[PDB]
Amino acid sequence: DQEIKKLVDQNFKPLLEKYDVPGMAVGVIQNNKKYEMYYGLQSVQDKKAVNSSTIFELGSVSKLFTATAGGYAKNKGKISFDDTPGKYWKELKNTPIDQVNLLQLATYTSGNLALQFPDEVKTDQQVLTFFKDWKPKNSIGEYRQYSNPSIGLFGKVVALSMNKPFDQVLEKTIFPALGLKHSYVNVPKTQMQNYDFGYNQENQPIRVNPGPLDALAAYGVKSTLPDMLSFIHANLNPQKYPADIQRAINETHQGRYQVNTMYQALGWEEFSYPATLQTLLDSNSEQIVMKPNKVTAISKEPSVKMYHKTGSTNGFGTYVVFIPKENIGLVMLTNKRIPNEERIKAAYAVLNAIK
Repeated sequence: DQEIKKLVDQNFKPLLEKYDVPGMAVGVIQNNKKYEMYYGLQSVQDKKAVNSSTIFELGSVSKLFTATAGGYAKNKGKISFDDTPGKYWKELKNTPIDQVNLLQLATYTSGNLALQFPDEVKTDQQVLTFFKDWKPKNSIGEYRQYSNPSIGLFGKVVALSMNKPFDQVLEKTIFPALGLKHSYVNVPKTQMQNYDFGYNQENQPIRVNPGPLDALAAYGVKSTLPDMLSFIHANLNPQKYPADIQRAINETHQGRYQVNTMYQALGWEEFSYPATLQTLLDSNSEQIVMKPNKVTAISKEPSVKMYHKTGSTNGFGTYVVFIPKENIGLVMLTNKRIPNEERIKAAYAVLNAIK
């Protein structure tokens, strides 16, 4: 009786006091039934409660939507994952980065792209110059190094293949196909009352830096708890959706290579299910997140899988996880970052008790 509420109150609610988080939204979906729990405030100053309309910055969870957009384009034949960027972004033809293919960009294996652009790369024109000046380092395809530039280039190519800027790819094609009505790249004026600053580690209000427009594909999406639960629902139960978006979602579930106990899918990290808590924590280790790691081609993909993704901005935290075989998933959104390990542990405690 009210198992989900009790588990969320036991495992997530104490994190607000522990880390002085102003507001948190936790959603659990089980057997196509969505449970939403909210704690605290969207705005400390205004005393406005965090609610089902509150818009949160997703940080790197934005990459799940870029991945879905790439899967959408690929299954309509608009791109091949074996293509290179210069086929679509013609000012990259005859450059060294035109030896990297789109799957390698989407899965962080170009061999010379770090977590962030250099600090001086602030505009899209500087982004293009950066890619023109790029030269290889490690063997292409061999090393995973988690990278915002890498995804940003993949998203730009996807947008070019769809004859629309990236913000419109998501806002006009992908979000509508998923039935998401309050997810945004650019939050409109009519929604600004629902989109407040997040809070930094000193509880000072802070908003994500726009960065060059190409970085929106890496970390620029904002969404609500009900929309994120709908997105999990689409990942668990795609048959309710348009065929082209079913194929896009399916594309993001296929493992592309292995690193230790993790499989890298498009956007999602993938694990054999059941996964130990330690396996899930290891996916967030400094070694995996910050360093190049040699990849291994998949022999046999696990027959039963689960998927997760963390994301943060300076003022927000996100965690999403789903388990097809159990028909369950969970989303956590906060307007202050908390350690990724706390998100993963709390979600593990909830989902493992509702099996």
